[PDB]
Amino acid sequence: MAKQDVIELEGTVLDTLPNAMFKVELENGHEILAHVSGKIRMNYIRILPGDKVTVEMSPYDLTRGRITYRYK
Repeated sequence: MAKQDVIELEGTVLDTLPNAMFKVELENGHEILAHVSGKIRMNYIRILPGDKVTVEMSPYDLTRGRITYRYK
């Protein structure tokens, strides 16, 4: 949405990182280090390279994010 608090972006994950980290590339082709939300850590709703995921990130960051939604 249009916000000034959190920027909601999507990206496509290419690589799997250890410790709930993921290497995801934004729609713009930018690299971001992502973190899956606690629900994805606890619940087997795993992210696979090639998946498109919704990353929430701060306007002061845009290089690190956190995923709450995986595209289904």
